[PDB]
Amino acid sequence: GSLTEDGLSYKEKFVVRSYEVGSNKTATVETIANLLQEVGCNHAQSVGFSATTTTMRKLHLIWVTARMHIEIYKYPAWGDVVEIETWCQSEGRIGTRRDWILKDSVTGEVTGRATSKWVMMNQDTRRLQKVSDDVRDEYLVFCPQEPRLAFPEENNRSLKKIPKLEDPAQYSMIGLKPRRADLDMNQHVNNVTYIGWVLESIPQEIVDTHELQVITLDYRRECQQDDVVDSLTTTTSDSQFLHLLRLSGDGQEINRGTTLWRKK
Amino acid sequence: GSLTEDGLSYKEKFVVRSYEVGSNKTATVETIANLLQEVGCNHAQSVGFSATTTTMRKLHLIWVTARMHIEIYKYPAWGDVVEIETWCQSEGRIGTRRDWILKDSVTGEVTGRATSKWVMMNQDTRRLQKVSDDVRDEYLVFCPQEPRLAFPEENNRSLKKIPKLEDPAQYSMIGLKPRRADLDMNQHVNNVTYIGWVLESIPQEIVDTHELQVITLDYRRECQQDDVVDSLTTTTSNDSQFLHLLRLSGDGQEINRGTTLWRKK
Ligand SMILES: Cc1c([C@@H](C)NS(C)(=O)=O)cnn1C
Ligand SMILES: Cc1c([C@@H](C)NS(C)(=O)=O)cnn1C
Repeated sequence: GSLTEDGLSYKEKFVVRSYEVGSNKTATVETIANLLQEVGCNHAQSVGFSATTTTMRKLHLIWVTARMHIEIYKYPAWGDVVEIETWCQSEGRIGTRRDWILKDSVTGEVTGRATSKWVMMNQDTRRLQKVSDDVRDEYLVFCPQEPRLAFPEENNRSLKKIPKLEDPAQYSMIGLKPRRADLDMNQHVNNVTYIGWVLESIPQEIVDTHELQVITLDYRRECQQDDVVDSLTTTTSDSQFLHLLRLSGDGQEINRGTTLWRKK
Repeated sequence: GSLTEDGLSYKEKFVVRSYEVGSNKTATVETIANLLQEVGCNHAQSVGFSATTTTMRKLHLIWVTARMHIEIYKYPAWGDVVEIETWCQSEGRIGTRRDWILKDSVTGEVTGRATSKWVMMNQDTRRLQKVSDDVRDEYLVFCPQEPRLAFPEENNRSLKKIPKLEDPAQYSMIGLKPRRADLDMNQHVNNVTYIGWVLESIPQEIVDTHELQVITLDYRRECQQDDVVDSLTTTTSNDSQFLHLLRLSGDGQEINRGTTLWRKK
């Protein structure tokens, strides 16, 4: 991969692997989400990050995902080459945004798009905060200054408010636990695992007859390595579902989300 | 990736990804196992498969792993390029063997090696069978004829018989269940998930202070999508060795047995 000519975005090509695909021989949404993370990490490395900035390391601050929104038009098949372009933008004092565009390397057409909202947090107390001027200055140099949105449309699915699922849920998958492969290099549960857990409560018949077109996920709290999660789903409708991940015991919310599925 | 000059082996280079590494910023054994399977799949595709032969498709037969043996000297770091060479060999009527050699692309040194034993099975009845001459002639043209072993040593760990762990186990991890990401393109549990489940019963302090050097796994039965597994471990030993057992949480039916060897960091 490499930064583009202006140095304000990053591109990388990936060849879809045999273990990365599902029953239709196309990449799962989790493989797509892993690739978005990888191109994001490669972009941060290319522009000098060790994405904590110098000031963030001094004030013990980290970026945490608040929301992830993905829309897939075509899932790349096993052996296909997908090109992903990524960029970040400052959202004033609120936080930052990272966007992605997925393209078929052979045809050049857009096969998917994603957007994510990140907020600042003290890594020890876990308390959220706004973005200060000193931190905004050291990352503005890597962002386009004029707006560049993967989801430009005025009133699109990426900015919709998600309600809290009420008991009883129509479907559920209980007792979900992360294993070591679900952890990142800092021993935290990878954000992609939560996408997997959300999908676990969708019945197999829907998965077998539909393709996931849109997924919006809100992140409220982290699941620790010794935590146990319940995944809850209710049909709200194409089929649309409302989702909720909560701790098995006290019922503490960890995530909420929505999915939109198209008939094959 | 590509077949080598003689067309009897296959090589592929991989750049280690951010999500593929553990706490030390080096590839986990599961990432290594996934890469071994990807290079194996790319080798089968390059020589005309889609590794079911023409006669195998006619007799409804498939290759199934009986044993996997991996030895790692150095785990590649995040961003490093690892080159993996793979080849297959006929083992007469018993089955076939697939071997791998892992190398650091920059230094050229061997950083790991793996070997695996595969047996023929009827896809529907699940009954094992020997390799017929007709099937053997369809894949011998893709194998070196003279022996080529990743583990040549006359008394090596890859061919050791593994005993069955006796209750009570020293350590355990109960109620393990596969999710959709643990399934392959045919909706079967991926073989690499079993490596993960075996490792789950190793205490975190051993993982934090040791590096996994050798893993040998015997595959006895498949875990179905609605099955629940218990992972059991007992220390058998600067080096720590463990005996492992995966069994169904209910009836206690054996699915895998294995051994691991760990070295102090
Ligand atoms: C605290 C937290 C969040 C924030 C952004 N969600 S919240 C509480 O603001 O709704 C995301 N992950 N974690 C661990
Ligand atoms: C049935 C099976 C085996 C065989 C080789 N083990 S066995 C029958 O010899 O105990 C390996 N994986 N699976 C699913």
